[PDB]
Amino acid sequence: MMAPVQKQFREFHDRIKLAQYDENQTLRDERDAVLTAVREGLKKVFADRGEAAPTFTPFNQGSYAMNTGVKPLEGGEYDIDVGIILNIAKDDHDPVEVKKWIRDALKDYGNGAEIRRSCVTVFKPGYHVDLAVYADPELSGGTLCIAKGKENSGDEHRLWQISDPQGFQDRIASKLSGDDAAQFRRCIRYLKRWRDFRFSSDGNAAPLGIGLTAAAYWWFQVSKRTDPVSQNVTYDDRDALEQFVQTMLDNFHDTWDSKDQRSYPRLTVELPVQPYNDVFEKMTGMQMESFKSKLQALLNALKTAKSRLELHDACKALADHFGSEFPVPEK
Ligand SMILES: Nc1ncnc2c1ncn2[C@@H]1O[C@H](COP(=O)(O)OP(=O)(O)OP(=O)(O)O)[C@@H](O)[C@H]1O
Ligand SMILES: Nc1ncnc2c1ncn2[C@@H]1O[C@H](COP(=O)(O)OP(=O)(O)OP(=O)(O)O)[C@@H](O)[C@H]1O
Ligand SMILES: [Mg+2]
Ligand SMILES: [Mg+2]
Repeated sequence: MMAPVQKQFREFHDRIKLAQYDENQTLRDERDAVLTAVREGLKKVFADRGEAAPTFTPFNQGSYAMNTGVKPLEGGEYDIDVGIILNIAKDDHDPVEVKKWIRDALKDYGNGAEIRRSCVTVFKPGYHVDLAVYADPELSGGTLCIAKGKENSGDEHRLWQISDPQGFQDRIASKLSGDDAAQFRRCIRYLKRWRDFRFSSDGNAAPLGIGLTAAAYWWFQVSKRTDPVSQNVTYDDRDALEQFVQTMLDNFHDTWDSKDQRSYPRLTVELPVQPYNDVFEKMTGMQMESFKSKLQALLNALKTAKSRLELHDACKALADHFGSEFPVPEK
């Protein structure tokens, strides 16, 4: 019979997983260090304006909130995502200015902050902290809005955009339960490691993380077998990946670009909560074309790894796409 690869996938998962905030004191302390720095820095920033400093409530975001986090490859960075809800009315402030408050509060913290379009990012050895900045729903008419725009942006691109990070997190947590949900999370992690191994450490692959998470929300399906007599359950991560990758490939659509006078294959993945935006929208057509090609190569490898006699060969085919922490037994 063909060599199975489930034990190797579970070993691979053990190597790449990074514990979520609730189980990771190091991440909680690094998060809280950035949060304490912003409180102190705001004291100083606003004593300088004759105004009382604003208060904020933080909340966990991203993969370390959703338990979909992976360890970076050597040289890569961890990504601590957090939301802060300032006690301010959105109609009374420009979003970029509010993010300036936060950046200035984190001037002399670590490697200094940086105002990015959707967050303030502070850099420290081996990780960065992505602070998404929101206005208070109570003071802003009932809705939760994130500060969009950077110092580069014109008036068209400075806005307070409706956002539902807790509804998104709830949907990821609630789609499945128990060991079904564990396999869902494993497969998200496997594809994040594939991202880090086969796409560059620049931001062209920056939307892959959230994109693959939202893709899995729409399209992942469990693969397990239940013995009709013993009721014993075994999971098949290789097959779950094969079905999911094939479904992603099925949803690419050839999309004409009038500027370039050609089509590019594009995968649109809507966020399942507000603002329902295509989380892959920033990827260029040429990057989409490369993404599709690499997903197809991954799919071909997943199929090859089903049909090898030797476990070494099945695992080698997988490690060509998942990298050198995918275990490959000797022949
Ligand atoms: N393009 C986007 N559209 C909507 N929400 C987004 C988008 N990008 C990020 N987010 C929100 O911000 C959170 C943090 O974004 P990030 O890019 O760090 O993804 P992640 O889920 O943490 O995955 P990774 O492990 O790759 O960091 C996301 O989980 C999501 O809630
Ligand atoms: N709705 C969102 N909520 C929270 N974080 C987000 C959201 N959208 C994007 N991000 C995150 O913020 C970081 C950068 O934001 P963005 O995607 O705007 O890139 P940028 O380089 O700041 O802007 P751009 O690339 O458009 O010039 C990424 O990690 C991304 O995942
Ligand atoms: Mg993240
Ligand atoms: Mg991030």
